[PDB]
Amino acid sequence: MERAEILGVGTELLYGETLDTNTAEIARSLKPYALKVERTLRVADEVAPLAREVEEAFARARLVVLSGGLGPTPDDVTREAVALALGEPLELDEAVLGEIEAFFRARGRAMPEANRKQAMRIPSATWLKNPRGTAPGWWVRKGGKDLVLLPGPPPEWRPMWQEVLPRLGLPRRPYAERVLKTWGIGESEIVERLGPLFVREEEVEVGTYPKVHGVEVVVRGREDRVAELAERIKKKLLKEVWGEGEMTLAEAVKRRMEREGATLSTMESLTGGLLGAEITRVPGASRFYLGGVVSYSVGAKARFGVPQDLLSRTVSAETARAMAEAARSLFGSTYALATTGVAGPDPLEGEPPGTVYVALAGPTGAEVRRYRFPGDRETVRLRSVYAALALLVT
Amino acid sequence: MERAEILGVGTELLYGETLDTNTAEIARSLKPYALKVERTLRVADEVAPLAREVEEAFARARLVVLSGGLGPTPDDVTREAVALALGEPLELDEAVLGEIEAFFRARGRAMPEANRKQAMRIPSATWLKNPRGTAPGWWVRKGGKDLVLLPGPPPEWRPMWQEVLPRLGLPRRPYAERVLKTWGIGESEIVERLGPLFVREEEEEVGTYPKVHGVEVVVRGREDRVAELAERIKKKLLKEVWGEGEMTLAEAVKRRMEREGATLSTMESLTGGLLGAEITRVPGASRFYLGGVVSYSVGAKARFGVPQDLLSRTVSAETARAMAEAARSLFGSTYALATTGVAGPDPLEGEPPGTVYVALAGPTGAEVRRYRFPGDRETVRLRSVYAALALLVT
Ligand SMILES: Nc1ncnc2c1ncn2[C@@H]1O[C@H](COP(=O)(O)OP(=O)(O)OP(=O)(O)O)[C@@H](O)[C@H]1O
Ligand SMILES: Nc1ncnc2c1ncn2[C@@H]1O[C@H](COP(=O)(O)OP(=O)(O)OP(=O)(O)O)[C@@H](O)[C@H]1O
Ligand SMILES: [Mg+2]
Ligand code: NA
Ligand code: NA
Repeated sequence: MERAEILGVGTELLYGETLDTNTAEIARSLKPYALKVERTLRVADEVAPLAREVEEAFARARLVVLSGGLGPTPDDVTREAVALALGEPLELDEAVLGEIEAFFRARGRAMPEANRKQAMRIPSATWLKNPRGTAPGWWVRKGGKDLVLLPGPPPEWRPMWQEVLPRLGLPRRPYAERVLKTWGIGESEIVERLGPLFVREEEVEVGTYPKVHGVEVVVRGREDRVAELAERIKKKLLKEVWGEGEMTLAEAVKRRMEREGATLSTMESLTGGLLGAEITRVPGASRFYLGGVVSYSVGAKARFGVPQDLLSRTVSAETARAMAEAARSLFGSTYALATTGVAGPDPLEGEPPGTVYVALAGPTGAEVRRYRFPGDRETVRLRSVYAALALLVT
Repeated sequence: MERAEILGVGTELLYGETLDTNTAEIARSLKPYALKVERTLRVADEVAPLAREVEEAFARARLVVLSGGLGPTPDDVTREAVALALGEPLELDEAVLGEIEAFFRARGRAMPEANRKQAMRIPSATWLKNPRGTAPGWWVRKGGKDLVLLPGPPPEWRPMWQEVLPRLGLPRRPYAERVLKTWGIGESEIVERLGPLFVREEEEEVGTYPKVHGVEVVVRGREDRVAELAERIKKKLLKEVWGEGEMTLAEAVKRRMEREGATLSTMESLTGGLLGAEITRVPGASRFYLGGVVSYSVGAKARFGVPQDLLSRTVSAETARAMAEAARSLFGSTYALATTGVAGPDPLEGEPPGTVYVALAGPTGAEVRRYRFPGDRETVRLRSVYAALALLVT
């Protein structure tokens, strides 16, 4: 079985100033392919060391993938290094140069000269287009082998990689992942409900992963086994599974709103906007989402419809219902969501961090759910948002 | 300057099934020492591969630190591999085997037969006591070179490493690092601006790291050189620097509001709440942030005071200004921020994804800034949030 080598370029990665997720993500994406990954490197932004790593990786591998160091600064050296490692000169490509000048002209700026080095390639490199920045990628095919250069930021390289991967002509293996997402049920109760279906072999395995949007049950391994097995697991978890694969809670809400021809608004205290943020993450949200109020002070809550009588008692079911009713009547939406309670670090009104009420107000009346969430400030905020969305999809 | 290599061992670190923070925490602890860390590695639990990597590492390094693979399973193989790499045999240490039997008797159990291997050591190795788990570590001195084996889990290895590290006799140098956080200046421009101050020598180095919150400029190396080059660099870039070190934009905004005794509110369209969300990330936001609105429909935009004549050009500096001044009057706040623009993926009002206006209104007037962000929907939304916060800290 042939080897893939994966190097993430960046001095900041050595020290975790940025945590290297790229090498693991790229390794995860290679699972459907018969290549072995024996190691992954993080390498400093330095030519001679980087060139040596590349020279070695290339000699042993069917595929070498790199990330990072495709920028314009003296710390961007991946191209020089790869050129050194493969013993080819850098040549300026005038057409890509022009694409870079146009990118800057479009912003009413002059292209700084430094950028020229991004238009630079070796004779065996093909370009990988990067519409999301100035740093295009490389794809070198040489002696049966592939070497791909990718930009550091994920928002840049993910699409680039998606595009080039199938074309590499790597040998396939019938590997699958199925991710089933649940809400309102802990890991143990899941393992219990599954019983024997909770298998863990060389062929197929099943895991629980706790996440802020509920516990995921991940089935992986051989395609056919993942298929039969996940089918039975969804079966036995029919009540708690809200979605699969790339389905999110915000997207299940969008599909319910468009089915019903219904609208939504929000009123938020502890979440500070995050619940609006999360509804609007999904493209097409303006088809149903009218807007929201972040009522972060006592003046804001009164102004936008929460009774006076309730302003000194914000950690309460009564408050979360009043906020959801306030937003629904202000905006005129079919449905309205509200989040109130204690994020952390400090307790509030004699209640501890993680004490949260989420409310849904709709045509037939309001509902409130009390939660007691584990985690720090930002984790409690996150789980609150998902619990608010869950009032609509579970 | 001599090399330090750092290897994390475990197949699950390659795939990020477990997140490798060990190699980075080790690299950081090595800072006060005149060693160059050129790379960090993660390696599969496989004896022949790991051996070759230890061998290559040991050949080129003054220090080699391995993490993990010290358990009892057929997949814990670090000892064998070190053994093999250094051409020395594994020996049972009866005393350490005794300590391992005491560990299991303490829990009322017999030691399983697998745990035998945890007492193997090579002749060149002294023992490193693990008083929090079963596997002790090794310190190997040979050829004027050190090689340390450490357990995987951090509560085990951290006290072990902290103990052995000052004994290794590594050469010391006074280290510093300064982290300058800027907004509103591109990476190419930072280079040009800084000119000959963008040093990359052995003693001293200056690096740029793009983030969604702004380009970070990092100086690291010899202490006297770092303070000098950071103060001149900060002088060149004085307008664009909003924070140092751990500072986030939300925190800087917080510092300015408290400093002046001032309040803030927001009005958001394309960001959807993510501005309020980022502001309220920081404990004690309630002391200055009164709240905000998310004006995501045309009706909400009118309800909350975008002028009617602007409803068909929401993508404009005119509308941003008016959103800001409305939010201000609506909450009675000293200042207010607004965002408006095209998130993507679709154009709006004839303008392409990435076209964004942010605005700040205050007691002496308002100001607007326009951007053309190149990335996907989620990146545009996040760059916008930081673009707005930057208006208060320039
Ligand atoms: N391996 C990685 N894992 C996660 N994030 C990364 C990784 N590499 C880089 N990043 C993020 O992306 C930025 C990219 O840095 P780098 O300067 O290497 O990219 P580049 O290839 O030069 O491309 P660009 O000029 O497009 O940023 C880093 O500051 C970091 O925030
Ligand atoms: N590189 C790493 N970075 C951060 N955490 C790690 C790393 N490696 C391991 N861990 C943590 O500790 C565990 C490591 O298990 P591993 O088998 O590597 O340890 P070991 O040295 O064999 O000793 P033990 O038998 O006590 O696990 C992981 O499951 C994870 O919690
Ligand atoms: Mg770069
Ligand atoms: Na920040
Ligand atoms: Na807002």
